[PDB]
Amino acid sequence: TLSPAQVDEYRKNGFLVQEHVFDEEEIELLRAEAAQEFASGGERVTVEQNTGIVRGVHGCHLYSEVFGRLVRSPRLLPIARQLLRDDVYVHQFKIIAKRAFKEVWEWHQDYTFWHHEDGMPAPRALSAAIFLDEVTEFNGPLTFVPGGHGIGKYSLDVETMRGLIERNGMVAPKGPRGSVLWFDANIPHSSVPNISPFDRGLVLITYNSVENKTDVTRGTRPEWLAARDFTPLTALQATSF
Amino acid sequence: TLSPAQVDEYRKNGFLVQEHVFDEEEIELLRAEAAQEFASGGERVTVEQNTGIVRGVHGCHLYSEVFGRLVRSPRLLPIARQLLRDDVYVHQFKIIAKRAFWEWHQDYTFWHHEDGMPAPRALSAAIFLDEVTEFNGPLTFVPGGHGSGMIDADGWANTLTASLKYSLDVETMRGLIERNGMVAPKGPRGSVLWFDANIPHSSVPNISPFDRGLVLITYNSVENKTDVTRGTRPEWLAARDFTPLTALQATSF
Ligand SMILES: O=C(O)CCC(=O)C(=O)O
Ligand SMILES: O=C(O)CCC(=O)C(=O)O
Ligand code: PRO
Ligand code: PRO
Ligand SMILES: [Fe+3]
Ligand SMILES: [Fe+3]
Repeated sequence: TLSPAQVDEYRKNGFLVQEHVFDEEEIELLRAEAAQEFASGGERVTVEQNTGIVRGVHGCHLYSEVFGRLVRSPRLLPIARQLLRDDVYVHQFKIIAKRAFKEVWEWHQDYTFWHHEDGMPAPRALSAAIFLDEVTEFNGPLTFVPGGHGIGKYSLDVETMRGLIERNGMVAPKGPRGSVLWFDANIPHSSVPNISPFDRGLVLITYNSVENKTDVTRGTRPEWLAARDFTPLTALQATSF
Repeated sequence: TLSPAQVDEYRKNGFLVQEHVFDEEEIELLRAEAAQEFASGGERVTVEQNTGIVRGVHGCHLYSEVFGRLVRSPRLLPIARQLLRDDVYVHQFKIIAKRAFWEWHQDYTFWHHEDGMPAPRALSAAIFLDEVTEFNGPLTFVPGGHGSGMIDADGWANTLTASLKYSLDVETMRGLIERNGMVAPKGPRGSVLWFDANIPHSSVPNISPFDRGLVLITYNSVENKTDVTRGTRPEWLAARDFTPLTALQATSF
């Protein structure tokens, strides 16, 4: 679990980075497994329009043994329970390929899209972005308005951003391969394009509160984008095998 | 004049920043004159291909007295001469609007094919009308990538596409960057970024909600004058008058 000093950097800033949570052997396992999901997700892999290039794949924690364990990991599941003062469930899971010379980019709040088109009641959620590769200034890093979480499609306009940014600034947190970037479901952020010539990968996991579940009433999206099964997640039945 | 350390740095990396060359009042005059040039520039204002968004205005030094003086500034002209080892003239002038919310290229490549520049004995001076940060689309360079070795010598729709023109492929850049890195020089308002005609570079979009301005002056060596028989563009993009630039006399007016 996070120190109280880490919990309060997260409460203050709206995001937090822990470095080298995962080692190179575990990351490489995640990279190989992401390649299998790319090669055999069907409708679950997103492709570009006028190009044949793969940008992402979703839902893998429900079709892959490895990713099912990943989301129940002691380096993830506890921190998400702690931070959300609850038991939690995965709202969505994806693997993003930030391709060299990049996609859709506008400043947003995640909560907004979930609230309307899936049915989240409150911003009682977060995301853990696992860095499969080093995040630098030049490979399109997630970029935040720190403190920002406190709202002729769901993108924040320049007039509101103008004000939000004059007060708070902007940060593009960096980090080595194997870092985790935890960020609030109501922090405003944007993806810069990758002007480096090197592809970059991410695993993005959204933990939602159980008390805070979806209302199936409103939902439009298939299970691999928005989750139907709200069973609390627990650590793997504990074993010497 | 640049110190000997600054010249060597320019020659090694292909670029150099000088901070606070122009004071605040100076920048405001340039800003206000730039806004005039955008409102009156007519066919000299350039617009994005699909969207009609205003990107720049060209050749303003031939039409505005402030800008005609600017290219002769004792803050610029002597450095241009120093670095090029010659009399110089203005090959092109633009004002760029990097709007709130691209391709790796070498400037010289375009100038050689379209304007008849016989060699990369030219440079540009980028005057920061606003702070350059990591978030407002700084010009980004491969240090040392302008060296004569660095890249081995050489489609219709591509050439008609502004953002694609004479752009380096990802395979060329992959090699360049592994070995050399990328660097995005930052600076305060009023800084000047000098960069080589042959240095590979790119500009990320501006994701800040603030517009950002830049005055870009390309100086060329007189001995490296453009071959006018190979020129295809109007004077306000590629100059054909090669009068050596001379210092402003210091006077009471
Ligand atoms: O795929 C991307 O580039 C951005 C992912 C993201 O920002 C999100 O959904 O939270
Ligand atoms: O800042 C820009 O829009 C690109 C400028 C540039 O690449 C140049 O003219 O040398
Ligand atoms: O699909 C999702 O859940 C994310 C939320 C913001 C936009 N797309
Ligand atoms: O128009 C020009 O002269 C510059 C040269 C490279 C791209 N645009
Ligand atoms: Fe997002
Ligand atoms: Fe250029």
